[PDB]
Parts: sequence; C-alpha cells; structure tokens
Amino acid sequence: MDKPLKLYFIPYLAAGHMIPLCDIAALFASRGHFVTIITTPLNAKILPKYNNFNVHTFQFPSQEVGLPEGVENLSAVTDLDGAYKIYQAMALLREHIENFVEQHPPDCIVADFLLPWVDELANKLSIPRLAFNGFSLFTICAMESLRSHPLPEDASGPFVIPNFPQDIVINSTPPAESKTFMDPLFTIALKSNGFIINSFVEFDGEEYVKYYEKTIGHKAWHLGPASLVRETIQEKAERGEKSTLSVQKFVDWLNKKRDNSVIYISFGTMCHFPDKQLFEIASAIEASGYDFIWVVPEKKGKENESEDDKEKWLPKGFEERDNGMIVKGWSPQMVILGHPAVGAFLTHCGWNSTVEAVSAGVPMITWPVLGDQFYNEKLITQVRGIGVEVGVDEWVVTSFRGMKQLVGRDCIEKAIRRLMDGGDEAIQIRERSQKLAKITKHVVQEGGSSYENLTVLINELKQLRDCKVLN
Ligand SMILES: CC1(C)[C@@H](O[C@@H]2O[C@H](CO)[C@@H](O)[C@H](O)[C@@H]2O)CC[C@@]2(C)[C@H]3C(=O)C=C4[C@@H]5C[C@@](C)(C(=O)S[C@@H]6O[C@H](CO)[C@@H](O)[C@H](O)[C@@H]6O)CC[C@]5(C)CC[C@@]4(C)[C@]3(C)CC[C@@H]12
Ligand SMILES: O=c1ccn([C@@H]2O[C@H](COP(=O)(O)OP(=O)(O)O)[C@@H](O)[C@H]2O)c(=O)[nH]1
Repeated sequence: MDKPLKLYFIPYLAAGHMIPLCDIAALFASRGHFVTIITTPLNAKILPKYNNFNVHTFQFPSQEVGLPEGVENLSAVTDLDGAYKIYQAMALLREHIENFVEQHPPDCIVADFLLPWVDELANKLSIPRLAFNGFSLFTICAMESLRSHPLPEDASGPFVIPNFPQDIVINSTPPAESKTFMDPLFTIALKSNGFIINSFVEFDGEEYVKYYEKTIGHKAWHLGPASLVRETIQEKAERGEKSTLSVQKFVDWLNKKRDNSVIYISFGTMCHFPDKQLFEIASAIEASGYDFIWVVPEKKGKENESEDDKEKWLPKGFEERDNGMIVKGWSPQMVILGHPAVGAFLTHCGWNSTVEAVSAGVPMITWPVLGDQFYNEKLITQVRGIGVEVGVDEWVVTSFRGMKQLVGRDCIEKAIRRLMDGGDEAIQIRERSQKLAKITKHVVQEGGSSYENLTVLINELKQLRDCKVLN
C-alpha cells in the first residue's frame, strides 16, 4: 500500500464493452492507483480525466480496413461488414498494444475477452491478468453450464439451464454459431487470474458467486455497477459518445411530465431493426398512449426525410403527434433513466442498460436479441422480478437488420401496458425495483459489497507486485 499500482485497461472498440471498463478503471483511479486506457483517439475523447487517469492512444487504421475517419467504434457501424472492420482494426492495433505493454510493463493487465491474445502478452511478462466481458456473473455461470452440458444439436425452443442453482428456462435456444465464437473466448478468459463483473452480488445472487467459484473453479470480482462512478450531470450525460440532442432539452421536457408516465425505448448499440419492425414498435407506442423517449439508431443521419422514407417505419402522422422524442443517435441514458418521469424501459436486456436501470429503479420490458441477453431476460423477470417480458423468441447471431420474425404491435403494446397502466402486478414490480435501487446506491460506496471487493482485489494485486519485486 506504500506505492500505487500501475494498471492497464484494453477495452474493445464496442460501446457495451468500452463504456463499463473505463468506468471500472475509474473506480481504481478513485482509490489512488495509476490507471491507463489503451484505445483509439475517438473513444478516449469522451473520457473525463480523473486523478491518475490517463490514456494511451494509437490512431485508428481507417483506410487500412476501409472505414470513414469518424468510425472507430461498433456503435457508429450499421453493417455486418463494419463489425469485421472494427475487429480487423483491433488485429492491426494488436501489434502496437503489445509493444507498448512490453516496453512499460504494468502491475496488472485488464483486457476484454474478445481479445484473447492478451494471454500470451501477460504470460511472457509474468504479470497478473484480469478478464472482462461485461456480462453478469449469473449469465457467465449459465453459459459455462451449457458448455459442460451441451444441448442436443437438433433441439430448439425453450430449454432449461442445466444443473443450475435455480431452475430457469430460457425462451429460445442459442444459435450453433454462437457456441463456436464464445467458447474459445471463455476458455482463454478462464486462464486469467480473475474475472471483473460490472455487477454486485445482491443482484447476481450469492448462490452464483459460490457456483462460479466452486463448480467452475475461477475467481470473479463484483465491482459494479460502475455507472455509479459518474455522479454529476456532465459525468452522466457524456458516456461513450456526446449526446445527439442537448441534455437540457430532455430534462425540460421530462420535468413537465408526471412521475412514471414516460416509457424509454432503446435497444442499445449494435442492434438495428428492419423498418417493418420499427413500424410495429411505433404503432404499439402510440396505441399505448404513453409519452416516450424512443432511441432509433437505425435512422441516425436520416433527418428531414421525405414523406415516403418516413412512412417506411412510422405511421402517417406519428411525428405530428408530439407525444414523445425520437432520438436518432446517442441518448443520455443515465440521465433519462435517472429522471422520475421515466417509469418503464423497453430494453434489449443488455447488461449495461440493465444495471443502469437497477440503479435508477426503473422496471424493464424485456426484448432480448443476441449474446448474453436471453439469459439477462430471465434474470430481470424471474430471478429478481423487476420486469415483464414481451415474449420474443428470436435469438439472432447478428442484429444488423437480420431478424426474420416480426414482433407484432399487439404483443409489444400488451407488455408496455403491463407496467405503465399501474396494475396490481406492476405496483409490486416497481417496489422490488426500488428495493434494489436503494441497495445499489451504496454498493460502490464505502462499506458496500462491490466496494469491499475492490478493496480485496487491490490487496491481492499489491501482493503479486511485492512478489515480483523479490525476483
Ligand atoms: C466471423 C466474423 C465475421 C469475423 O471475421 C473473421 O475475422 C477473422 C479475424 O482474424 C478472420 O480470420 C476470418 O477469416 C473472418 O474474416 C469478424 C467479426 C465477427 C468477429 C464477430 C463480431 O464482431 C462480434 C460478435 C459478437 C460477440 C459477443 C460476445 C459480444 O460481446 S458483442 C458486444 O457486447 C454486446 C453483446 O450483446 C453487444 O450488444 C455489444 O454491442 C458489443 O458488440 C456476442 C455478440 C456477437 C454479435 C456474436 C457474434 C460475433 C462473435 C461476430 C459477429 C461473429 C462473426 C465474426
Ligand atoms: O443512445 C444510446 C445508446 C446506448 N447508450 C449506452 O450504451 C450502453 C449500452 O450497453 P448495453 O450492454 O446495454 O447494450 P450493448 O451495447 O451491449 O448492446 C449503456 O451504457 C447505455 O447507457 C447510451 O447512453 N445512449
């Protein structure tokens, strides 16, 4: 504890994995250790500089992959080809990332599971390495249970998470493609010294800290929700990217509405719905009759469209009825969710949007799409009971307009009203969300669960540093 720790963080160029890992590095920075993010210049611009907080940037190889100069992240990508370029750009940056880390070795490396070449880098440098995927520990347990007990290849439809601490049924089977990409990353990540989770034990469940530790044989570190590291308005409003609309424009409009009278609809980054699907969402939004903040990244840069191009995805007269805000880009989600007017959230069950909703105490309407979201759907609705389900069952591998099954407006509206109409069910769901909200307020504060986990994590990293100094 006499000298601080030198920690490097290598976040992947994805909004869901860049945002949380930098906030997690800000928790290390608040303790007095020298953190350092290693990413591209555009992704490091939005990062507020704390104490000890520094970045090391290598220029994004735009013309090497074939991208415009303004695209250095997966959130600005609207095509499956773009995700390949973001990955290929990460392969080219692998050279200079390894060289910089070899020239100035840190006390510890924290790297994403999407980059599995950090294993050789930390090994030859004989330094402790931490893995990060931004999933829930509950989901990580569920995906390692399917890896030990594979589903029959023919089987499809709902399935039970095998040999779990709690009987849980996921609504659809994962794609066979998902297994071939995920399993190599989990195996390399399990070769790491520890796993960093942007969650707290009161939410994932202690029976899964004991499941991951004793059944799988690996250490996890509940350090989140790291979104709580941003306290001011400017810290909450600038995340990953500058907001598209003025943050005060949202607040002045939300301040005029009642409490729990606004629905926030955002399927996160990397999810783009076809125009038919957006039409069903829009029809179900106006049919519910509730004010809404709808994030539509599918139509960013497509403002003042001709009447033909707008009727492809919106009912005629939808924008004339000013009962909501259609944001075609980044939204201050921490700000919008924090406002007392938002009382419901239509989510893709992404983990960042999930813990941010638990902090703000907003119940969630679940619409999972890919990745860890179909496990998160059941963590929201069955395990913790802070949300209702739409009832979707399409588990795509790519979400870039790839969905082949149309979710009807009668299905969406039915779920929207189950939380906005204030029924007897919705009342106690919002009570269980407020119970977790009060707990979440001080899990990163002194004495909390995730706070003390970071205290233990630092001490063990300091120990390993003191052992290397002997040699
Ligand atoms: C196969 C390919 C298209 C890949 O192309 C290959 O590249 C290698 C490079 O050496 C070559 O050797 C091959 O010949 C070939 O060209 C490029 C892109 C790519 C890698 C994958 C990809 O970009 C992302 C995912 C992604 C992984 C995962 C675990 C995430 O964590 S995504 C992440 O978090 C959440 C998760 O829900 C997202 O919502 C966030 O926005 C953020 O992106 C799960 C989801 C997903 C989409 C699974 C597929 C893949 C591994 C993908 C698209 C497979 C295809 C692959
Ligand atoms: O318009 C948007 C879209 C996304 N986000 C942020 O992007 C992250 C989305 O992460 P999540 O894991 O929920 O979705 P994923 O990016 O994995 O699809 C969260 O921090 C959101 O607050 C935001 O602030 N505004």
